[PDB]
Amino acid sequence: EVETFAFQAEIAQLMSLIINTFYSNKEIFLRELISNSSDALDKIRYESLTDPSKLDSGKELHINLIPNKQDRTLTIVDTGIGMTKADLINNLGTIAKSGTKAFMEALQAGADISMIGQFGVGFYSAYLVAEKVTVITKHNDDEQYAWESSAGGSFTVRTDTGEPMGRGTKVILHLKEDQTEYLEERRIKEIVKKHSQFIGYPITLFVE
Ligand SMILES: CCCCn1c(Cc2ccc3c(c2)OCO3)nc2c(N)nc(F)nc21
Repeated sequence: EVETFAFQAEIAQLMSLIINTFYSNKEIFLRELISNSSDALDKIRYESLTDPSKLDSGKELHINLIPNKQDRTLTIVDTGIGMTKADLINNLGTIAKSGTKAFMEALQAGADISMIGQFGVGFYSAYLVAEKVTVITKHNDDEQYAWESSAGGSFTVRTDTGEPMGRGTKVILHLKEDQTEYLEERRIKEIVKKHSQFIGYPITLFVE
């Protein structure tokens, strides 16, 4: 059974802004998702220093980027702390609300979209290149869950009966028809070299 939630109005407004505004530098969506993955891996690495059983769901700390041109998808896979249902439904919405006012306020005054990360809300950049995102995530104290959003001001959560994932988050970007460049290898590599070269954890770019 699928549950359907409305986004806070502010969120739904920022998703509309990112989907409507004309801005060509779409490629920063990647370094936002990787930086998010980086923060998540850093959390589980810290938590584990005082409670070693934390990495029973998996010791390896890495990011994968996985492009599939048959599915039209780019997947940003991490083995970080993951996300609870509470996070999905309630708390990321709660954290983001302040983030969105600030960003929005900075944008007249002439800051830009590439600066979204500075405000705690770069997840939403995905919607620069993805017509839907699906997020698969598993945190230790909790089940694995599938959140999905085509914007539209609603998002779903379900329990995921899919391939169990141990601990972490998969960001499945279902790309817009004209965004397929983000499935080439030479594309993904340049962007990672440019904006993500110093991430303290291995990033393996899969080929097809
Ligand atoms: C806002 C920072 C925390 C949430 N978060 C984010 C940003 C984010 C914000 C809002 C989101 C979302 C993801 O999926 C659904 O809605 N990425 C994460 C990740 N890879 N791993 C963990 F452990 N947490 C993540």
